[PDB]
Amino acid sequence: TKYKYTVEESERFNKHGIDLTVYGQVDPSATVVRVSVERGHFQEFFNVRSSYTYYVVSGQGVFYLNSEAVPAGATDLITVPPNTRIHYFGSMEMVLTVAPAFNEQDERHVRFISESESPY
Repeated sequence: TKYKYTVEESERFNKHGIDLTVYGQVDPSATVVRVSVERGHFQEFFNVRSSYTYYVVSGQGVFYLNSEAVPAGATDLITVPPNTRIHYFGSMEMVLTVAPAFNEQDERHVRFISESESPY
């Protein structure tokens, strides 16, 4: 059994202004990924099946959850139910849990967000 996954062996890419680290573990109950963000996630989306739970390792930002501003800082936990519109601005390092496991078929695009809208 493979228990340990490393950053060296992960898939690392930029998506809508964030840097994602996808470790490549397979577990139907949850997908855990790393997110690094310099200014924002410049796209609003929702997921019809999975909750999105962000742990803020470091930094400061603001989530927009169904257009409601939710400030976030280091050590905060942001828990987003399924079918909730999400975007965010900030300079932050985060651990993101998607539960149950992320499936691209469950994701929906709402709108792009102008890069000038981030105060970071």
